[PDB]
Amino acid sequence: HSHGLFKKLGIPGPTPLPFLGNILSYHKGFCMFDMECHKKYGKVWGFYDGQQPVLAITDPDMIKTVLVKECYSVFTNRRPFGPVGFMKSAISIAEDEEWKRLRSLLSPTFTSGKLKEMVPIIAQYGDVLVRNLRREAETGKPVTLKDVFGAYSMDVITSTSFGVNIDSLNNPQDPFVENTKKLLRFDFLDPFFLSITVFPFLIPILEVLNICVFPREVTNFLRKSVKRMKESRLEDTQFLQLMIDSQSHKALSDLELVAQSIIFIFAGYETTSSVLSFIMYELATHPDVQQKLQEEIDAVLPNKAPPTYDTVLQMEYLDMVVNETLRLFPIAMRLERVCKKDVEINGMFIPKGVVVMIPSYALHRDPKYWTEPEKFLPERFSKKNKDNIDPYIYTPFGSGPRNCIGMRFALMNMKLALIRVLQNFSFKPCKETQIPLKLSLGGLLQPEKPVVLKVESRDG
Ligand code: HEM
Ligand SMILES: COc1ccc([C@]2(c3ccc(F)c(-c4cccnc4)c3)N=C(N)N3CC(F)(F)CN=C32)cc1C
Repeated sequence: HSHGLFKKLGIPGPTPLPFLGNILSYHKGFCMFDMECHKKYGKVWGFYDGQQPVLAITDPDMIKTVLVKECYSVFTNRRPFGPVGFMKSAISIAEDEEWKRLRSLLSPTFTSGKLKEMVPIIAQYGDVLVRNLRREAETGKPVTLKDVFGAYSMDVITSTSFGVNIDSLNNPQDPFVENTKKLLRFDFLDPFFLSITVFPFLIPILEVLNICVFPREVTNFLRKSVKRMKESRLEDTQFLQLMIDSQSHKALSDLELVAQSIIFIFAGYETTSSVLSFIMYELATHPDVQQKLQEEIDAVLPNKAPPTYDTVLQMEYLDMVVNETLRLFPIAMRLERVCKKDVEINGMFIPKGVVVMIPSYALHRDPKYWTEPEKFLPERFSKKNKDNIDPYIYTPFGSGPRNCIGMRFALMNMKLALIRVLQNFSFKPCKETQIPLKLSLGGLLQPEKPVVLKVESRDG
């Protein structure tokens, strides 16, 4: 019942209730709680996720020490959630030297050179995305962005990792499509996870009953799906193909190889489509930003020319529109690290087992670093204004050795989708569009109502 930790230390924060802690304050969500705590407590504050003491830091020097400097020795592991089970072998969940092994062995997969070879693969789905969005625009009916971008994101992740050319939108009942679509992003403010946070003693009980956080139906499917394509489909000798090539400390396990595949699908599907939905909302509400972006795409690629690896990186304003969307809408919301030993960083003392939190959303909207944070201004990320942006304040893909391994991959496929979509179409606010768009009160950064926009074809 550790509740007098921040009182003894002299760190401010909200008054905790027995057993529950400060979970009642989450009725507004993770984002609204951090924004309110940052304004009344200041630079450093502490709260309780049931019985778990969580310390939040906002100083850039402290963030650098937690994420970059004292990473390998002190802040190596993330917060342990519900009954993970077999999936404990996944890069994002794995802790200590186990993670070090999986990081080094999976680092050459996300190289700049290997990303060039992945470019023509996701390019064929860019045409498919345009082909599918054409029929939805020809009708004149309102277009649901998450379904269109989701279907695109679904066939992009499956294609990069062994065959599966399957048109996800036109084939919604394919064994691969339907099962991978069931992989729902974990909401940590739902009744299940709230019970796990308040009662951590339930985790060993659920682990012995084989009750897993990840759905049993999909995990059993993907394990046998990966097993058959590795052998039965391609037995003849000449992300999955890159992993088979890798199969100091190697020894890649077949069970671990399955866990890594589920993670790339999980991180790929839900996140890419959610960011792509947020960006198109901002481009429709600001037609001047959309026109300027469409003028830049045509300047680099004349007469609807297909994009390439070197072409994507050349576009300045495209990067500015992506960066400003991720600024206003960081899908991660928070950056957490567990303190393993009693140490002190930049004067501030950190005990043991205390979850060190970095409130990305709150820091991304801090008036001390951003001029008019509520407003969407891509001009912040221009060659002249980019110097003013602190790399430890703006963290959409994190920082240090435990940062996003697929940040270059996610950016590449999102921009490639944006290029094709804006080359052939113009986006305008529909009759039932929420202006201003209000975020969900749950544990997921997504809109309250799905983003619906009227899509007009660029001269059919
Ligand atoms: C819009 C797209 C994405 C965003 C905004 C995003 C964001 C993040 C963030 C904020 C983290 C946490 C880093 C930290 O704790 O400091 C993270 C971790 C990670 N992301 Fe992404 N990510 C995205 C897409 C992806 C994709 C497509 C992949 C896979 C190809 C991926 C794989 C990972 C992995 C494996 C980690 C954990 C790294 C580790 O513990 O070593 N992410 N991502
Ligand atoms: C596939 O299912 C998941 C696996 C790991 C994590 C995540 C997580 C958190 C935040 C994130 F931002 C991402 C993420 C999302 C998209 C791409 N890459 C990483 C994953 N990874 C870890 N270690 N934890 C422990 C936690 F902090 F208690 C809660 N959330 C996470 C989240 C989910 C949904």
